[PDB]
Amino acid sequence: GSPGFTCCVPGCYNNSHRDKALHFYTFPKDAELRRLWLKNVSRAGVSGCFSTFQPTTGHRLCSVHFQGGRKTYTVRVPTIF
Ligand SMILES: [Zn+2]
Repeated sequence: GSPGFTCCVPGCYNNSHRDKALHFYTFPKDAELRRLWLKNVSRAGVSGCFSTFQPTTGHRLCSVHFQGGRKTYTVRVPTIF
């Protein structure tokens, strides 16, 4: 696929540009909640508003973020960092 975008992982599974070979979850059905995730996923290049990993091709998230599994307990948005 793309040259990267394996979840801007500051510490979770694999990150938005250093693996691309593990599992990724997809974006909810509700547009906004989606943009909310946009946040947890990274942002304007995490420094400059270049455009890389543009969340158009379909940005998905990596494993080790939710607790237990299937989203529950309290964590809804994959931000664990
Ligand atoms: Zn991740």
